[PDB]
Amino acid sequence: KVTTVVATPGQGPDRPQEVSYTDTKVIGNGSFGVVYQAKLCDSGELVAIKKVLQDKRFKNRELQIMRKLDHCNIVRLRYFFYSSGEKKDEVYLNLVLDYVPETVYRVARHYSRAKQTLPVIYVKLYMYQLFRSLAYIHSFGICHRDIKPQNLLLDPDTAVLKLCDFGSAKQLVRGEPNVSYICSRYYRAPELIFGATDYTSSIDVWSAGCVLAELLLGQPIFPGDSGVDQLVEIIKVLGTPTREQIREMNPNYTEFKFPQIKAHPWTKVFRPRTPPEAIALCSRLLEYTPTARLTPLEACAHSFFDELRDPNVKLPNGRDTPALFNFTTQELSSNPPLATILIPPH
Ligand SMILES: COc1ccncc1NC(=O)c1ccnc(NC(=O)C2CC2)c1
Repeated sequence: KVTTVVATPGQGPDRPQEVSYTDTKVIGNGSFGVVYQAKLCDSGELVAIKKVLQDKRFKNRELQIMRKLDHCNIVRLRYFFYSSGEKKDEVYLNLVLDYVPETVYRVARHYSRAKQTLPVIYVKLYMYQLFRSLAYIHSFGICHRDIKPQNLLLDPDTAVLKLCDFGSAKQLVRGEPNVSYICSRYYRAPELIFGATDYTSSIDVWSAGCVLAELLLGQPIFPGDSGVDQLVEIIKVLGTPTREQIREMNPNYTEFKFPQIKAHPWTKVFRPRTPPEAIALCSRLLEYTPTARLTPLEACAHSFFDELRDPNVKLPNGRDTPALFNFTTQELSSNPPLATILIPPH
């Protein structure tokens, strides 16, 4: 019935408290372990509890990263605690996160199975908030490395998006190599596909670009069950990466045989109804050269999102838009003058 734990609050000083929850249901499995849902007895609030085997030598990287994240577009770590259950003698870490009822993945698939497109206002809202969460985590040097629709939480009532699953997230340090095999099918940046170990946070941006494209197309823009098929799909849109473009990602994948194809016009990729600002944003996200891709903040400032900056804009359900402008010094640090655009007169 009721489970009572002594859990450490995610934020502030390490001062644990007796927390009680009930109504436990499984809502997710994964290589990481299990995600439960539960109801706090104190507030009646719903939480997701992510339970992962804790081993054993060092501190859990995900926990360390989530404890220092505080942002309206990032899933909130309310508590964490340790327990048993399964394995025995092996210890588990439980992350107690504020529950969010939907995902971009589930919402997009509703539209896709109805053979309809998500209305562009939602694309703008969701994409903008995704780029904020990225601008934020990148300001600490943290790369998410698994940006995909299922890791994008939504409250359908308020249209707030929250980035989750920091299971793959890492603090990227120049010159310290990182595993190339992160990030999920369709959303992998071409340098990851080429197995680069010196990649940057701009892989998060490529993935976001793939998410944007998918929301406009109603299906993944770069499908394929292997790297070589994805790469073909990318080359069909972007053209063949030059010897230099290859070099800017390549562990020398120069000299290899790539299908030669000229850059297909980006306007021809989407429905004719698709706003040009949407397409222009895509072509600035999905670039071969990682440094040529927009930074998350610059993307927030893109003209595609101007409607979000209209004082008269409202949600289709009649309510107001979430707080889109409460930028901090931290968030703006990669380009402070962009504040002129990011924060509208109201
Ligand atoms: C599968 O979800 C995850 C995968 C990996 N790590 C963490 C999470 N999940 C989360 O962190 C998480 C946090 C808060 N709410 C949800 N809600 C949902 O999933 C509803 C759509 C059902 C998931």
